Amino acid sequence: MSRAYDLVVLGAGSGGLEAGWNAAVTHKKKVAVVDVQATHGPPLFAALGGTCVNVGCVPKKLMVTGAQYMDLIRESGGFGWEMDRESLCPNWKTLIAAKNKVVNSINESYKSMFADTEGLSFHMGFGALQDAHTVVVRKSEDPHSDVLETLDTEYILIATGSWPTRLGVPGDEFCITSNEAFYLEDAPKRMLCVGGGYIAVEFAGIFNGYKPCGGYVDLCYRGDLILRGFDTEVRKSLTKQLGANGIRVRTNLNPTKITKNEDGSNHVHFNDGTEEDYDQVMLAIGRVPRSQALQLDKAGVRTGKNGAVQVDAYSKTSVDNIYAIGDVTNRVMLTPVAINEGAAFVETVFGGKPRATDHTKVACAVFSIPPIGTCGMTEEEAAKNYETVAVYASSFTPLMHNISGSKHKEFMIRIITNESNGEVLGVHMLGDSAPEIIQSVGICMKMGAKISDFHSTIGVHPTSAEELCSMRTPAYFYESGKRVEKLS
Amino acid sequence: PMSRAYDLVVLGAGSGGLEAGWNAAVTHKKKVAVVDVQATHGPPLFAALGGTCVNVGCVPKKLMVTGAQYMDLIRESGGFGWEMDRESLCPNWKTLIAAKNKVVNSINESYKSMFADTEGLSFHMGFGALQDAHTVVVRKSEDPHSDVLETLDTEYILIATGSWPTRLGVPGDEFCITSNEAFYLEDAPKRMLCVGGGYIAVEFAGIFNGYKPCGGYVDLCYRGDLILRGFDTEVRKSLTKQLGANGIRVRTNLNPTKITKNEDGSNHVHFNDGTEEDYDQVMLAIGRVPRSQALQLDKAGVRTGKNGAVQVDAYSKTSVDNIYAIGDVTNRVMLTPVAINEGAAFVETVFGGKPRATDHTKVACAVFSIPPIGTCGMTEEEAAKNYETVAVYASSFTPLMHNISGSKHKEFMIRIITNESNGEVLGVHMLGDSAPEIIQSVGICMKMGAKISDFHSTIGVHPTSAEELCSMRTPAYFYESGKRVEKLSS
Ligand SMILES: Cc1cc2nc3c(=O)[nH]c(=O)nc-3n(C[C@H](O)[C@H](O)[C@H](O)COP(=O)(O)OP(=O)(O)OC[C@H]3O[C@@H](n4cnc5c(N)ncnc54)[C@H](O)[C@@H]3O)c2cc1C
Ligand SMILES: Cc1cc2nc3c(=O)[nH]c(=O)nc-3n(C[C@H](O)[C@H](O)[C@H](O)COP(=O)(O)OP(=O)(O)OC[C@H]3O[C@@H](n4cnc5c(N)ncnc54)[C@H](O)[C@@H]3O)c2cc1C
Ligand SMILES: CN(C)c1nc(NCCc2ccc3ccccc3c2)nc2c1cc(C(=O)N(CCCCN)CC(N)=O)n2CCC(N)=O
Repeated sequence: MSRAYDLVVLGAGSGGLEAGWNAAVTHKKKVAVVDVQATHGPPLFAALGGTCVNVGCVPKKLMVTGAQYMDLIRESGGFGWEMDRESLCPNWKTLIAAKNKVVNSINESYKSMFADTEGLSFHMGFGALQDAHTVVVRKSEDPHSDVLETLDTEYILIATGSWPTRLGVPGDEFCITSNEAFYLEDAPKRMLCVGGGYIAVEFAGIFNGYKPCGGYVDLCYRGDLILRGFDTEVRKSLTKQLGANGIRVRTNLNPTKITKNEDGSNHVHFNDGTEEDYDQVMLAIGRVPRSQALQLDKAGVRTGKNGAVQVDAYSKTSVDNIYAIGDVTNRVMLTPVAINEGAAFVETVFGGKPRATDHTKVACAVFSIPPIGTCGMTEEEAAKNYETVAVYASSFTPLMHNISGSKHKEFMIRIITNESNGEVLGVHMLGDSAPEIIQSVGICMKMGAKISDFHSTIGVHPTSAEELCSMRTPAYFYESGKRVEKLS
Repeated sequence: PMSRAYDLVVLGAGSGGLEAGWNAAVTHKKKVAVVDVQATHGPPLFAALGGTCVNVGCVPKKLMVTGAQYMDLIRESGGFGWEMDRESLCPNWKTLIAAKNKVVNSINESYKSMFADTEGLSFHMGFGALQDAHTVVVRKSEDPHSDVLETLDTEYILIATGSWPTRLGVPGDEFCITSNEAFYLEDAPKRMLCVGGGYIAVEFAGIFNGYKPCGGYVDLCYRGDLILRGFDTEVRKSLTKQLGANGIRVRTNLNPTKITKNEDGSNHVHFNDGTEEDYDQVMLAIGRVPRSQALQLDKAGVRTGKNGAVQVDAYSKTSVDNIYAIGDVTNRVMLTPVAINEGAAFVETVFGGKPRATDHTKVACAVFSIPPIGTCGMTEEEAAKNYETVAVYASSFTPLMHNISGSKHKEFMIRIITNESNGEVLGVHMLGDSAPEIIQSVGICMKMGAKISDFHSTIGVHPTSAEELCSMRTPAYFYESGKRVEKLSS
C-alpha cells in the first residue's frame, strides 16, 4: 500500500530547498515543502528562501555594501576626487526599498521553481507532527488552531532554522532583533546594538553607516572583548578600527531595564549604572533552535541543548524516519553547511551511498568594516590539542591608506601551525577583501597544507594576499599548552 | 684564489638586485656594492633606487588604479541612498600625482636608510658597465666616453638592470610617450590613444579614463583581434565588453603609421587603415626589451641575443662562471615576485652553497584593469594540445552589489581547466572584483597538485564572489585530442 508523499520538508530554507529540489529532480520522489509565508516581510519575516535570503546574509551584505560607501567617499579626497563633503549624509529610505526589490526578486524566482517542477509541492503555513508519518499544517504555532492541510509521508526532514533570542527582562518588548531591523522606516540617530556576535557587529557597521547628520552607534557586550571564540589578537585590532569609524564599544556592561519615553524613545538602565536615551535597542545576542511548536514530543524525537534536535552522524533523529538539518540541529549556524547537510541527507536516503557532512575546517566570514576571514582553529584551542604549536603573524597598512588619510586601517594575518610536522591548523585575517581570500585558502587547508607549502609559492604583487607566502619566521610557540618564545 | 675589493657587485637596485644584495650582506656577511642611476624616482631616468617596480612600475600604478575605481564607486553609490552633487564632477589629476610622488619618495628614502644602516652593503650612484669578468666601471652618463666615478673590483657580478619600454619603430615616435612619461604628466589627457594590447596599455587606459577631464574620451588600440594576447579567450572577450561599458573605445586590428605635431600641440595620427584622428597624447605600451644594450657584455664574454636577453641556465649563471643575471633583463618571466625569487635562489646557490633553481611555472599573474583579472596555470587552448582529454568547467554571473548598483552588466567570470583523466586543475582564470586576491590562495592549491574533486568538497563562504570556485561540478565542454566536443566520446 506504500504511502502518499515520499518526503515532507519542514522549512523552505537554505537546508530544505536543497533537500527537496535534489529528491524531486535527481531521484524523482514526491516532495512537500511546508513554509509559513510567500515572500519576505513582517510579521513572519522568514519566507520562501529561508532566514538567510529574507532576513539573513543576502539583505545583510547589501546594506553592508551600502554602509561601506561612507568610508570610500571619505577616503576618495586623497586621490583628488573633490566633493561637496560638508553635508553629505545618506538616505536609508532608498536602500531598504532597493534591498526589498531584490529579496522580492528571489521570493518570486523560487515560486516559479515549485510551479515548474513535478514532484515538488508548496504548502503555506506552520508545520507540525501528529505522528511519525503525518505532518499537519496549521494557521498558527498554536496546536488548537486550524488544519490548513494534512500531509501523509514516509520521511520527514526538519529545517526550521534559528529564531533570534530574547533578554527576558523589564522593557524587553521595546528592543528589536535582526529581523525587525531590515524593516525600520528611518535610520536610528542614537543607536544601541546589544551583544558581541557577528549578528551584532555587522549590524553596528550597518547602522554606523546610515547616521542622520549628528548621531551615533554604541555597542554593548556583557564580557571583556567582542566576537567570542575568534582570534583574540584579531578581535582587538578590530575593536580599534571600529572605534576609528565612530563606533563606541563598551565592555563588561549589560542592560538591566528599558522603558519607553515622551517622544517614543527608549530609556536604558545599565549594569554599570549609567542611563541614556537611544532611538533603537537591537538584541543581537545569538539565536536558538525553533523546535518548540513542531510537537516533536508528540512523535517522540529527542531535543535538548536549547531545544536543538538530537541527530546522529547522518542527521537521523531518534525516530528512524525523521531527520534534521541546518540551525535546529545546532551544528553550525551557517548557510553553506545547512545546504551540505541537506545534500548529504538525500545521497544517504534517496541518494544510496551513506554520507554525513564534514563540519570542521569551515572557512567563515564576518562583514564588519573592515571585515574578517577565519578558517580552522585559534592558537588558544591549538595549544590545548597539538604537541607543539607554532604561531606566525604579520600586520601592515596597505598602500592606498597612506594617500587615503585612513592611516589607522591595517591588514592583519595570523597563521597557526602544528610544529610536530609543520602543518596548518588555522588562518585568521582582518582587513578589506578578507573573506574573498579565506575561501580559496579554506580549500588548501581542506587538502592539508604545511607552512612550507605557503612559503614555497611565488607572489601576486601587489596584493594584501601575497603576505600568505611571505611568512617564514614564527613569532612564538606553545609547549604542554603554555606560551614560550623558543622550543626548550 | 685572489683577494678582491668587493665579494659581490650588483648593477641595479631592482626587485631582484636589492633581494640579492641584502641576503648576501646579512645572512652571509659579504661586502656588497649595488649600482643604480639616481637618488629617487623621476625624470629623466625614472627607474631609481627600488627598481622599475616601485618608481615607474607596479606600486604607483596600482595606487592610481585604486584612484580610478572611485569613478565607478560614485555614480554606483546613488542606488544605495548616497545622493550627492555629481554636477560637473571634474577630478584633479595634480592632487593624485602629488599624492603618489610623496608615497614613492618615501620608499626611496626608506631604501637609503637600510643601505647606510647595513654592514658593508654599499650604494654607488651611476651607470654601471662591465670591463672584465671581475670589474665593473661606473660612469656619470650611459655613454662610454662619459666621466668615471668608481671602478669596482669583485669576485662575482650580478645583472639586474631589468627591462625598458620598447619604441613603436615608425616615423613620429619622438612625439609619443611610454609607461615612464605617463606617471609624470603635468595635466590629465583629454583625448588619449593607449597604443598596444599588453596588460600595461590596458591598466593605463583606466587611468586616463577615470581621470579624463570633462568632455574627453580614451581609445585603446592594438595589432590583433583580441587584446591581452595569451590570456583566456573567454576572459579577453568578456573584459573588452566592460571596457566599452567603463567608456573605452577598444579598436582592435589597428596600428598607427605616422604622427605629426599640430598647431595647438596635439598629435595628428595616420592609421594603418588610412584613418586620421587627433589625440592630445599617445602612450605606447607595446613591450619591454631586456635592458643590456650599454653594459658591454660582449666585452666580458657574456652572451646576449633574443632581444638582449642575457643567456642563463636553470640556476641564473650566465655564459661566464662568476657572472649571474636575474629579473627582467634575463627575460624569462617579467613579474616582480619572480625577480625577487630568482634573487634569493641565486644567493642560496653561490653564497649559501645549497643550490636552488627558481620555478617559473604555475606562477599566478594578475592584471589591474577595471575590472581586474587573476590567472594561474594554463589556458584551455594550450592544455588541449598537451592532453588527451581536457575538460572546461565555466561559470559567470552578476554579484549582489550590482543587482542594486545599476551597472547590472558587470560580471565575475570563473573558468577551471582540468585534465579529465584524473580531474587535476591545469589552470584557473578569473575576471571581476577582488580577483587578484583570490588567485593568490588558489596558486597555493595548484602548487600542491589541486584536483577538482578537492574544490567541490570544501564548504563555501556566503555570500562571496569567490565561492563559485567550489560550486562547479559539471564541465561545460571537453577537448578530445585538440578538438572541442560537447561530451566525451565514451
Ligand atoms: C542576520 C543574519 C545574518 C546571517 N549571515 C550569514 C552569513 O553571512 N553567512 C552564513 O553562512 N550564514 C549566515 N547566517 C546564518 C544562516 O542564515 C542560517 O544558518 C541558515 O539560513 C539556516 O538555514 P536552515 O535550512 O537552517 O533554515 P532557515 O534559513 O532558518 O529557514 C527557516 C524557514 O523555514 C520556515 N519555517 C521555520 N520554522 C517553521 C515551522 N515551525 N514550520 C514551518 N515552516 C517553518 C520559515 O519560512 C523560515 O524562514 C545569518 C543569519 C542571520 C539571522
Ligand atoms: C607599468 C609597469 C607595471 C608593472 N606591474 C607589475 C605588476 O603588477 N606585477 C608584477 O609582478 N610586475 C609588474 N611589473 C614588472 C616589475 O615591476 C619589474 O619590472 C620586474 O618584475 C622586476 O625586475 P628587476 O628586478 O630587474 O627590477 P628593475 O627595477 O627593472 O631593475 C633595474 C633597475 O636598475 C637600475 N639600472 C638599470 N640599468 C642600469 C645600468 N645600466 N646601470 C646601473 N643601474 C641600472 C635602474 O634603477 C632600473 O630601474 C610592472 C612593470 C611596469 C613597467
Ligand atoms: C545546478 N544547480 C545547483 C541549480 N541549477 C538550477 N538551474 C540550472 C543551473 C545550471 C547551470 C549550468 C549548467 C551547466 C551544465 C548543465 C546544467 C547546468 C545547470 N537551478 C537551481 C540550482 C540549485 C537551486 C537551488 O535550490 N538554490 C540555488 C541557489 C543559487 C543562488 N545564487 C538554492 C539552494 N537550494 O541551495 N536552483 C533553483 C533555481 C534558482 N536559481 O532559484
